Amino acid sequence: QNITEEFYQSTCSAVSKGYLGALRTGWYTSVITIELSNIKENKCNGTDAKVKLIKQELDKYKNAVTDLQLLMQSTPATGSGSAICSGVAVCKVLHLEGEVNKIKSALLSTNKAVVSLSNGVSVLTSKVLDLKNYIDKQLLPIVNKQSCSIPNIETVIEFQQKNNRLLEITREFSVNAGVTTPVSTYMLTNSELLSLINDMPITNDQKKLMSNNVQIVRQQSYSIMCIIKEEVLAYVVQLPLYGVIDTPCWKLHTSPLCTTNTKEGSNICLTRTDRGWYCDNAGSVSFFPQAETCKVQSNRVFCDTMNSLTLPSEVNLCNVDIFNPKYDCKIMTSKTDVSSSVITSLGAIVSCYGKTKCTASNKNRGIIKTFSNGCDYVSNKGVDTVSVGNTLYCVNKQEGQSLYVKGEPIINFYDPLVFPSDEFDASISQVNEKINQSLAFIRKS
Amino acid sequence: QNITEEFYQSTCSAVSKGYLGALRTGWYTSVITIELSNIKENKCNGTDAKVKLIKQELDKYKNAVTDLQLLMQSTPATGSGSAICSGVAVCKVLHLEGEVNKIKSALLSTNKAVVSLSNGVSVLTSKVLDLKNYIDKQLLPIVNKQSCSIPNIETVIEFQQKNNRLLEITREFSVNAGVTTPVSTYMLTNSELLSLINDMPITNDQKKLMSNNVQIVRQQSYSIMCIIKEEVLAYVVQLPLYGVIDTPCWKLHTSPLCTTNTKEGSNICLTRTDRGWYCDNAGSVSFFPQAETCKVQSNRVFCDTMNSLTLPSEVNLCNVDIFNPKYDCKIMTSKTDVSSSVITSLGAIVSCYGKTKCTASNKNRGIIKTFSNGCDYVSNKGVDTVSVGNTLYCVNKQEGQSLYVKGEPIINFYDPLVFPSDEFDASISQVNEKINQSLAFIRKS
Amino acid sequence: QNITEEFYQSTCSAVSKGYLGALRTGWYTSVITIELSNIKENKCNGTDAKVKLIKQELDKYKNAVTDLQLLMQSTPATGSGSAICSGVAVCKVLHLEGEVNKIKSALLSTNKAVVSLSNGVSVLTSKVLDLKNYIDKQLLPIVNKQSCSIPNIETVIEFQQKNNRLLEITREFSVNAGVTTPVSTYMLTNSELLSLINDMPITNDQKKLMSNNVQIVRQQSYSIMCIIKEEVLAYVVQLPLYGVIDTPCWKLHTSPLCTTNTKEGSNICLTRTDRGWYCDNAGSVSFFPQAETCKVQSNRVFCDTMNSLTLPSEVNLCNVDIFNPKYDCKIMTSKTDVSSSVITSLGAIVSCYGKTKCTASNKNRGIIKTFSNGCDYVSNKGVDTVSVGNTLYCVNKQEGQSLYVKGEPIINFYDPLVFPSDEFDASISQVNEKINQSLAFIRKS
Ligand SMILES: *[C@@H]1O[C@H](CO)[C@@H](O)[C@H](O)[C@H]1NC(C)=O
Ligand SMILES: *[C@@H]1O[C@H](CO)[C@@H](O)[C@H](O)[C@H]1NC(C)=O
Ligand SMILES: *[C@@H]1O[C@H](CO)[C@@H](O)[C@H](O)[C@H]1NC(C)=O
Repeated sequence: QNITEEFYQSTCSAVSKGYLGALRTGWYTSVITIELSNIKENKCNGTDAKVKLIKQELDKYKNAVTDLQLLMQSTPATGSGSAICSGVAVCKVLHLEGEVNKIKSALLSTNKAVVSLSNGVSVLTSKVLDLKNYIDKQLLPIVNKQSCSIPNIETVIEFQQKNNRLLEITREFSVNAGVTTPVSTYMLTNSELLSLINDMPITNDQKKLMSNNVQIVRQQSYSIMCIIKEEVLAYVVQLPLYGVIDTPCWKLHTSPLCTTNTKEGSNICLTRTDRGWYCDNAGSVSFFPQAETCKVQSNRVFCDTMNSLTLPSEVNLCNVDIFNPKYDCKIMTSKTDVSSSVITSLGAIVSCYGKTKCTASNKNRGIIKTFSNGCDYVSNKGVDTVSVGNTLYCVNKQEGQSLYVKGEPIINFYDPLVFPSDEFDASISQVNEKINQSLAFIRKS
Repeated sequence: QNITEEFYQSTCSAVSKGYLGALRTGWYTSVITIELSNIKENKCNGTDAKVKLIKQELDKYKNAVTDLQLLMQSTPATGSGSAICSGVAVCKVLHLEGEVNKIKSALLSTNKAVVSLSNGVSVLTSKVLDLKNYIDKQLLPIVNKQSCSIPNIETVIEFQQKNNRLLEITREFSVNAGVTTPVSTYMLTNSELLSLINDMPITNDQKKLMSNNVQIVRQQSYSIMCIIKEEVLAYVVQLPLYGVIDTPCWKLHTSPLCTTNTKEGSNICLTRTDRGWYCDNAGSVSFFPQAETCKVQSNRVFCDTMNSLTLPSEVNLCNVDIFNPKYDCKIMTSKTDVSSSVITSLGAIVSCYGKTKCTASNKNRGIIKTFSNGCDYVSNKGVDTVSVGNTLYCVNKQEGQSLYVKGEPIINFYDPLVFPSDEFDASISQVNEKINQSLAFIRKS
Repeated sequence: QNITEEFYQSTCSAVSKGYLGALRTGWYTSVITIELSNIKENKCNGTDAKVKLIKQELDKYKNAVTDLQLLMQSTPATGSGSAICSGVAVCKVLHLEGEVNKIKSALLSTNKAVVSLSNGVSVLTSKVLDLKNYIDKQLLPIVNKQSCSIPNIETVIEFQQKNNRLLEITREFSVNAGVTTPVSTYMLTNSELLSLINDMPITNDQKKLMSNNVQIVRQQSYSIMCIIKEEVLAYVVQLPLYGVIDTPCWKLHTSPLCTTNTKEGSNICLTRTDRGWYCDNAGSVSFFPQAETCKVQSNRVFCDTMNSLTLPSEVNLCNVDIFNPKYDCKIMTSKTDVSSSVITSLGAIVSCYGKTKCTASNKNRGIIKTFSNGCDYVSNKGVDTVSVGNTLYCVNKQEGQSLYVKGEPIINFYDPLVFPSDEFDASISQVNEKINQSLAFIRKS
C-alpha cells in the first residue's frame, strides 16, 4: 500500500514500513521429461553435405547424452541440499522400476498430465521436448540402411534447433552438479512456467502473485537432475509455495552514531545492529540478515525462510524505545568516525564526521541542505542526490511519507572515560553492565 | 610509470606506488533502440517445411516481446538503484507521449543520431537491430494472404540470425530485472561501443583511455531497460565518466605482526587494517575497502567512487610514522599467530610463526631464502614462488623497484601483561588508552 | 569408505570423519591451438543471398579476431595471478620467435602431439578447431575473384557452426580478461578433456579419479589466453595435479553454546571457531576456512591448497579434549542466544534458546523429538527435517554412523560475573587469562 518511513534521530536508524511480504514455507515439485532416442552410432556410406551436417549434429546429441550420464553416475554435493529434499525424493522414486515407465505412458498422447507416483504423490509431469519421435521418424531412415538417405535441408535446420535446448540444458546441469538456481528459460520456458503455475493447488490470488513475479519465482526455484533411463531424461523443478501472504514487513537501516567533539581521541561511537528485512510470521518475527535473500517489487517483498532467524515480536521495540526492558537491543561500539551514508527507501541517513563535506542536492537547484557533524536524515521530497566526501549516492524517487522522529542522540548519555569502545556484538544492557564494572573498579581505586 | 614498493618491517605492511588512477565521477547515458514489428499472430494454410521454420522462429520473436513486456509491467528493485538515476531519468522521459516518436524519427534514415529529448538532454541514440523492416518486408507477404507464400531458405537462416540477438537480450534483461552489469556484447557490440565512445564529449586522451580498456569500461557500465512502445524496444546504457584522471594511487598490504616467543600463551599480535586501494582525490584520499571495486591494467587503476570512503590525506602518514599524532592509525589485535603470506605487487610479505616451514624459491635454483619467525619480505627479483606450510604462492613477475625499510617491529614496544589482545577495530591511541587504564588498575591494586 | 560422525555435547560441535581427500599441489599445463585464416576483408560484386550470409558470418569472424587482439594488447590483472605462473610461463615462451611455428608444425598432420618447447618443457598441444583450412579452401574461392562465386547452402550452415565456438571462446575470454575458471565445454569439450587426461604422466588410479570427477576438475582448472600470431590462436589450460591422494579428511561443525537461565542478561555464550574442512597433509593439517574451496562427491573431497592454512596436527585435539594444553583451542564469546541449527553430514546440531519452538520430524510420523533449551543433536536415522522457529531445514539422508558423545557443556564451568562476553577471536587459555585478571581486580577491590 503506502510505503512510509521513520527516521529516529536518537539511534541513527530508519524503518521502512508498509511492505507486504510473501515468505516461502513450502515447495511444489514437478517432473519435466525429455523423451530421447537410444540410437547408438550408426555408420553408412556418407559424403553428401546434408548427411555430414546431420551426423555432426547427431554426434553433439550423443555426447550430450553421455555427459548427462557421467553427471548422474556420480552426483557431487551442493550447498542446496538443505532446501531440496522435496525434489530429491521425487528423483529417488523415479529410479524405481516402472516409475519412469508410468510417466512415459501418461505423456504418450498429451504433453501435460498429472501422474500418481509411488509414495502416493500426485505430481504434475510435462514433456517439453521430443527427440525420440524426431530422430526415429526423420533421422533413422537416413542413417540405418546400407547407404544413407539424403535428408532435405529443412530437416537439418530443424534438428539443430530442437537439439539446441538439450545442449543448453546439458551445459547448465554439468557446470552446476545437477542443481541449478535460478531456473533458466532453457530449463523451463516462461510459457511452460505460467501453465505450470496455472495447474497448481493454490488460490486464484496466489496464482496471480506468482504469475506477475515470474523472475522472482525463477530466482527462488531449483532445478534438480533425476535420471536418464529407457530413453527418458527427467529433472525436477522445485517451485516455491508461499505459506505466508500479505504479511507486514519492514526494513531497518542503521548508520554509525558518534559524538561530535573537536578533539580526536575523545569521541565514542555506537551503531545499531541487525539491519535488514523483518516480517511478521506466525506470532514471531522472521529476520533476514543476508541482503540477497529478499527480492522487492514495489510495496511487495519475497523472502525465503531458509535463510532467516526467528525472533520474538518484541524486537520491534528497539525501534520505538531502545532502552526498553522487554528486548535487549543490540549495538556495536567503536571510535571509528568515518563519514558515510545509507540510501533508505524514501530518503537518506547521513553520518557526517570530521572535515567531511556532506550535502543534499536537487538536480536544478543545486545544494539544498548541508549536513553538520552528527547523524541526520533527508527525505526524497525535493532531493535527488546526496554527497558525502567524494562519493555521490542517488536517492530513490519512490512515493511515500517520511517522518523525522526528533530525539537526543543516545551516544550523549554515556561518559567517554568508562565507555566500552571496541565491542563488536554487544547489547544495551551489556554495555551498561560494562559501565557498572568499570565504575566499581574506580570506586575501589 | 615506474611501479615501486616499500616494505615496512616495523608494521608488517607494504605500499605499492606508481599507479595512475581513473576514478568514476559521472555517467554518460545513451539510448539503444531496436525497431520491432507489431504483428499479432497470423495463421494461413501452412505445411511446407520452410513455412513451419519461419512460424517457429516467429513464435520465438512473439514470446520475446511478451516477456519483455511482463518485465516492464512490474520492475523489481535492484541493488544498483544508487548508481542508475542518470539512466532511469532517460527512461522516464521516454514513457512520455511523443518522446519515443522523436527517436523513431531521427533514426529513420541513419543508425546513429543525437536527439534532443525533453529535459533538454542531447543524448546519443542508436538503432542496432531492425526487425520491423525485416519482418514487414520479407515475412508479412509470407503469412498475410489466404495461403502462405514459400520463403527461400536464405530468409529462414537470416531471420534466425537476426532474431537471435533479441532473444539473448531478452534472456539477460529477464534474469536480472532490467539492470545488467557488466554490459555484454549482446547489449552493445565492441564495434558499437567504440563508435559510441568516439561520439562522446570527452578529450582525445580520454577516448584513448576508454577505447584501450573496453573490458574494464564494460565492467563499470550498466544496461537499463526502458520501454516497449509503438514497435520500439529501448534500453539505456550508462557509461562511466572518469572525472579524475592520472591521479596518484597506491595499494596497502598488511600481514599479522606477532612476537616470536617460544612459549605459547605469551605472544601478542597486531595487524594494520584498511588494506586496499588509495587514490588522491580532490584534496582528500579516496579509499576502496572492497577488493573488486578497482580494476588494474599495468600501471593503471580504474575505481568507482560509489564504493569508497573519503579520508583525509594524512592517512598516508600511517605508512611513514604509524605513531604520528596527525592521524589515528588503525590496528587489530589478537593472539592468533598462524603463518600466512601476502603476494604484493613486486614481492611477498611472509608472516611465519610457530613450526611453520616458510621459504622462497627460484624455479632452477630451488630454495634461496628461509624465513625465520616474525614478519619478513622478499622482492620478485630472483624469486618465483614462496612456500608457507603446505601452500605455494606465485610471485608477480612485474618490473619495479622494491625497497626494504628496516625498523624494529612495533609489537616489541608493548608489555604483554597489559596488552589488549582481542580488539577487532582499534587504533594506536586507543590501545595506548587501554594500557593507561590497565596501568591505573594495577597501581590502585 | 564409511562416513561417521561424532557430536560433542560439551562443546556443541560435531566432526564428520571418513572422507578421502585429493589436495591440489601441482599444475599440468597444455596448449590449445586454433588455426585461423589471415583474410583481411575482401569485396567482390555480391548480391545473391548465400554470399550475403557468408560475408555476414565472415564479418563475425573478423571481429572475433580483432577483439582477441585488443584483449591481448593490454591484459588486465586478475585475482588468479597467484595460481597461474605455470600457465603464464608457457604463454611467455610462445611469444618468442619460432615457438608458435613449432606447434604449428607438430599439429600439421595430427590433432594431438607432444611438443618440446624452449625451456625444455614437453607440453601436450592440441588443435580443436581449424578455421584456416576451412576459410582458405571453401570460402576464399568465394570472395577472391572479380565477382563472388556462389557457395552451396551446406557450406553456409557449416561455417556458422564452426565459427560459433570461436565466438563463444571470444565472449568468455573478453568478459574475464583472459583468465576463465571454471573451464567451460567451449574452452575444452568433455571429449577433449578426457583424452587430455589420458595422455598425462599420472597413475592409472589418478586418471580414474579425474575422469570420474570431470566437473570438479573443471571447477579447479584455469584457461589462460596466450597469443594470436601467424594465423594461430593459442591459450593455456591449467589442469590440477593432486599430489595428495586418499588422505584422511574431516569437517568440523560448530554451533553457539549458551547457558539456559530464565532471566535475560544472566546468560553467557561460547562458540568454537575454525569450522570447515581439515585434511592430513605432510605431517601437518591443511585447514580450509572458506566453504567453496572444497568440493565433495560421496566419501571424497577435492581441496585446493591455494586457499588453506597449515596447522599442527595437534589441532585435532580440540575435538577430544578442548581443555588440552598441547593446542590452544579457539572460541568466540557473546551474550547472543538466538536459536539456530547446523545440518551436518549425518544429522543436525540444534541450538535452542529462549521461547523458540525446536523439533525434529519424520515425514509420516510427524514430530518425533522436541529439543529443550541448550545445544543438542539428532541423527538422520528416522529424521527427515528439523524445525527451528519458522525455518525448516532438511537432513542429509546419507548412510553413516552417528555417535552422540555425552559430556557436561563447558559453558557451565564459567562464573558469569567475570566471563569475557564479547571476544571475537579468543582462545581457551586466553579467556582463562582474562578471568585471572578480573579476579585479581576484585581481590584488590
Ligand atoms: C548498573 O547499576 C545501576 C545502579 O543501581 C542499576 O540500576 C543498573 O540496573 C545496573 N545495570 C546493569 C546492566 O546491571
Ligand atoms: C598514557 O599516559 C602517558 C603518561 O603521561 C601519556 O603521555 C599518554 O598520552 C597517555 N595515552 C593516552 C592515549 O591518553
Ligand atoms: C589462572 O590462575 C590459576 C591459579 O593458579 C592457574 O592455575 C592458571 O594457569 C591461570 N591461567 C592462565 C591462563 O594463566
